[PDB]
Amino acid sequence: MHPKIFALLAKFPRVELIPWETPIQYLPNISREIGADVYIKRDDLTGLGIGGNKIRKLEYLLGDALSKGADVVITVGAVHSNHAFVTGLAAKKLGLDAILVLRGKEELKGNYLLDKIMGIETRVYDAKDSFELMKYAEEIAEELKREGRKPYVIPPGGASPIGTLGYVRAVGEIATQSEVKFDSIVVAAGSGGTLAGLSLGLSILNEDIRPVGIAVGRFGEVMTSKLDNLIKEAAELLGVKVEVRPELYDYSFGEYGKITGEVAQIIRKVGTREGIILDPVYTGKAFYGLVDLARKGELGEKILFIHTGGISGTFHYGDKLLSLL
Amino acid sequence: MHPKIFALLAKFPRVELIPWETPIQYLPNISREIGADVYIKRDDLTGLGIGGNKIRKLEYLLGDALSKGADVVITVGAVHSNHAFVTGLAAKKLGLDAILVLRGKEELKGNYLLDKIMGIETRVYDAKDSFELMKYAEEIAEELKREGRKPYVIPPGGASPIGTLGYVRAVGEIATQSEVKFDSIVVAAGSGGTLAGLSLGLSILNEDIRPVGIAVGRFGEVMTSKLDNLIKEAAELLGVKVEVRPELYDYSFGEYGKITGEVAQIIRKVGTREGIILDPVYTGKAFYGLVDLARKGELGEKILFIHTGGISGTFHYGDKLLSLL
Ligand SMILES: *Cc1c(COP(=O)(O)O)cnc(C)c1O
Ligand SMILES: *Cc1c(COP(=O)(O)O)cnc(C)c1O
Repeated sequence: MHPKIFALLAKFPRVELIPWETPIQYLPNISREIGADVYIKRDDLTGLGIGGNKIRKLEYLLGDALSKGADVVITVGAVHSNHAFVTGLAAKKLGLDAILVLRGKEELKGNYLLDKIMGIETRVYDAKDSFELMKYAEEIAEELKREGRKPYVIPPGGASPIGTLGYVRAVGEIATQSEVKFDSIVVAAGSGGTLAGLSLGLSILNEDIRPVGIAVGRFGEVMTSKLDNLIKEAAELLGVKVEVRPELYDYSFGEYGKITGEVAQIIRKVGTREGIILDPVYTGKAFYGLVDLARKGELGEKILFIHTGGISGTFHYGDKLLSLL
Repeated sequence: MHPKIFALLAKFPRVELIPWETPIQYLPNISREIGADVYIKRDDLTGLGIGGNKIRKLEYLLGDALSKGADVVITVGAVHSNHAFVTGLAAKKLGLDAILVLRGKEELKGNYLLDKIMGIETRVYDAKDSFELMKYAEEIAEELKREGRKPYVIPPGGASPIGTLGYVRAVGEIATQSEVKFDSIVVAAGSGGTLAGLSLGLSILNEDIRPVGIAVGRFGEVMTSKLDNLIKEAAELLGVKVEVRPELYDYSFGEYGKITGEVAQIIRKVGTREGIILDPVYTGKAFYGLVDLARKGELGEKILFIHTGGISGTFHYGDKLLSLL
C-alpha cells in the first residue's frame, strides 16, 4: 500500500470484506499471440460471494451504510446483476437487510438464482433502464422509512463517490505488490465507477500509466459525463486534483447484454489457453477490446488486465454461448 | 513452506498452476453459534477454472502426464464433475488434449455446460458407478493409443498417489502461513484423496492435529480401504512412515448427490452469515458435519475448514435447493 494513497484514504471508514491482496499473473499464451505482455489482476478472487470488483466498492458503500445506522440496503440492476447479488449478500453478512430491485426475465439462473437461494428479497419491475429502476428503489426507500426503518440506497454498479474509493485503494495495492512497469491498465466499463477509481488512483501516484476502459454497453453521453462527474467528485473527497482524461473504447458490440460469437470465442480462448474463465456481459468483451487494441499496437508493451469477475453470467448466458461456438 | 515437507517433495515434478497461497479466514458468526473457533482455508480460490481442491492435485497429475509425454488426458466422473472440468481445462491450457468420460443427465448446466462452452470433448455413458466408467475410459485409452497417440488416465477425483501429494503440499503451506494452533482440520471426503494428503502431511510434521473427513457419499468398504491404501502408497512415494488413523464421519444423508433441506439450509446460512458460497454435493454437507461435530464438542476449540470449491454445483442443483428453502 502506497504511503500516499494510504494517508489519503486514512480518514475514510470501511468494512473490511477482502482480507488479502488479490494476485497478478502473466498470461504466456495470450501474450505470445497478441505480441504484447499481458498480465491479469485477479479481482475475481476477492472472496465474498461470487467475488469481483463490486466487493471493493461495498467495503466503502457498506462502511457508509453502517455509519448512518442503516438497517436496510437497497440497490438495483438487471436480473443477472453481479452488483445486486453481492450487495445483498454483503449486507446480510453485516446484519443488514436488503431489497434488490431488478429487471429482466425471471428465470432461475445466474445471480438471480443465487439471490433466491440465499433468500435475498427480490422485486422485479417492467422497467427498461437501470436508472429507470432508480426511482422504483427510491420508492421502496422513501416509504420503507415509514415502518421506522432507515434505508440506504446504492446507485447502479455502486457508482457512488465513496464507492469509487474502492479502486483508488486497488491502485495502491497494485503499486506495492507488482514489480512490473505497466503501460496501461485495461478494465471493463459498465458504470465507469471502477475505471474512475483506477484513473484517480494513477493520477494520485502521478503514474504515466494509461487507464483504459472498455465500454460494454451504451457508450457515452450522460455516461461519458457521469464518468468525469464521478472522477472529480471522489477526487474532491480525497481533497486532490485530477489529471485529465481516462481513455474509453467501445466494444459493446451494439448493446449491453448482446452476446456474440466473437465474445463467445474469447471466453473459450482465454479459458483453454490460460485456464481463466471470463464472462459474456463484461470481462469477455473487455478482454476482446484488449486483444484488439493490443494487436493494433495501441496499448503498449506491458498491459495489466483487471479481472472483475462475473462468472455467474457464464452459467446464466451459457447456452447462448454454446449456440455460437 | 515447511523445510521438511519442502525437502520431501523436492524431487517430485509438478506443473505450477496455483501461483500463490490461498487465504485463511476466521468465521465470526458461525463461530459464535457453534461455540468453537472455526477458520476456513480458501482452496475455492486456487484460481484455475472454477478453482477448488482438484487444482492442487492436477499440478502433480499433469506434471506426471507431461513427464510421460502424454498427448491426451482422460478422466471420469458424474456430469456435474468438478474434477472432470478442471482436468480438461488444465490439460488444454498445457497444450494437451482431453476426453471427459461422464455419466448422468445430459442437461446444459453446471460443469457440464462449462465443459461444452470450453469445447472439452465429452463422452457420456449409461454407467452407474464412477469406477464403472473407469473401464470405459480404459477403453478410449487402451485403443486411442492406436492412432499413435499416448493417453494418460486419471482416477476418479484425481485419487492417484502422486495426485495426493497435492495436499501434502497444502499442509506445508498451511503450516507456514497460519498463526493458529489448530485442533482439527475438517474436509469433505469424496475419493478420500484430499483427506489422505492432509493426513500424511500432518503425520509428516508430527502435528497432534486431527484430520477429519466428512464422507459425502458411499461411506466405506472398498472406500475406507482405498483411503488407507492411498495414504500408504503416497507415503511410500515420500519414503516416509504413516501415523495410523484419519477420522471419518458420514454426512452423506443417505447417498452421494442426495440434496436435503438441511444441506440447503447450511448453504444459505454460511452464505448470508460469512459471505461464503458452499455447494450441495460436497462442502455444504461437509460443513454441516462440521457444525454437528463441533456443537457436540467433538472437534475441539480451533477448527480449520478446507473450502474445496464446487460453486458449479450450486448453479447446477440450484432449483432443487430453492424448492427446499
Ligand atoms: C459490475 C461489473 C463491471 C463494471 O464495473 P463498473 O464499476 O460499473 O465499470 C465489470 N465487470 C464485472 C464482472 C462486473 O460485475
Ligand atoms: C472433488 C471434490 C471434493 C472431494 O475430494 P476428494 O479428494 O475426492 O476427497 C470435495 N469438495 C469439492 C468441491 C470437490 O470438487
